Amino acid sequence: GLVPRGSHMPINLPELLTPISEASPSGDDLLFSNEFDAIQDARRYDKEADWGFVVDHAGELLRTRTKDLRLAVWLTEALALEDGITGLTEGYALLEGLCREFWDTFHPLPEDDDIEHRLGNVAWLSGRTAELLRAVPLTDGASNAFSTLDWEVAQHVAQSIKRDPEHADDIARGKPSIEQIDASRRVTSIAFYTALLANLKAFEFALDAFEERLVERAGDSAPSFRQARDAFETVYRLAERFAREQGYT
Ligand SMILES: [Ca+2]
Ligand SMILES: [Ca+2]
Repeated sequence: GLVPRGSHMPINLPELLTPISEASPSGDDLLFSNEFDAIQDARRYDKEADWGFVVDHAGELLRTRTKDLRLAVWLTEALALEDGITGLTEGYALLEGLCREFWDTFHPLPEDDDIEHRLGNVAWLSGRTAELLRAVPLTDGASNAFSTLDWEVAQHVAQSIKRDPEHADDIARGKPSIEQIDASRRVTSIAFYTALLANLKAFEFALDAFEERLVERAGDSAPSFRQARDAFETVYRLAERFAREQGYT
């Protein structure tokens, strides 16, 4: 055929969760490989990250050569950065799948039964997921898209300008205003809000499933998702407020 539209090919969870071989379900540990190094380099930023490269390459290794929790965590982050909330959700579905199907074999394998160290990249992902959720756009209008973090910043700016009206120019410079966000929200479609609230609920479902699988598998050594959950609740409450203001039932 001719090249498919869009930036990456469908990630294909069935294929991602198919064992590499019957003899070695998770394949070998590929940390030392050229392909793994290239992924690590692509994600490095102060150098800008190449998130598209990460999606294609981490996905390629997972589908063909190895089941690796580091790669799955990195693919989750890169999908979130490339695709938004739905990418974060697909990543969490993959993580849950790998813990369900490959607990005994996925790389890195445990050393001295240090399950905590084995899951360190997952523990990092909780904090990272809070950042990613707070960057999800709550508007798409007037040549801009504003996040939860943007709303909080705009609130903080309005407060500081009330306290310090002499420096209002410098306080407001290069930061969102409340009026600006409001105007962007006013010309954001209903369709945008349907999908945001649906996409947020599907994220919550994936987070719950992953956490549940981790209590089963890891017990006392399960990473916390408290940061991620606290963020989700802030984002969803704002999302629902903006939708209702815009006429969403
Ligand atoms: Ca790119
Ligand atoms: Ca811990």
